[PDB]
Amino acid sequence: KVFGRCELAAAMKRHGLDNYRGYSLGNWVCAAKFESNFNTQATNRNTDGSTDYGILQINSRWWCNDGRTPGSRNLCNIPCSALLSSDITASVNCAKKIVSDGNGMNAWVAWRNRCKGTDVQAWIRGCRL
Ligand SMILES: [Cl-]
Ligand SMILES: [Cl-]
Ligand SMILES: [Cl-]
Repeated sequence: KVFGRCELAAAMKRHGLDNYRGYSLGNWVCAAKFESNFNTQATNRNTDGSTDYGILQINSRWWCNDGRTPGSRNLCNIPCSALLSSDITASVNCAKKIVSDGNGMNAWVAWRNRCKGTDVQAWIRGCRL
């Protein structure tokens, strides 16, 4: 599924991401945009051999099990394939564990480089939330 800008803002708001650990909704929509371009089916292989899955590109090294990331952890206790679904529940719930692990949204390389220090509120502007 490819989400529209506001459709995803509402999906994430409904799932309790708005101001989760102090990260406003704008931050989450911005990260989703530059990580996946709002496509739940996005996959990217890292150089180490792990793969990033879905709308927030959760890494198979730490967070999910894809059966081919050797010696890796599964800290969200989920099949990586559960993060490609048009239902963003697994991605959101696992995202909540990632952002709580001490480094906040600095976990997301695209957020840190393209969303941090910008007017993220613009990513929800004109949405009925
Ligand atoms: Cl915001
Ligand atoms: Cl990366
Ligand atoms: Cl980046």
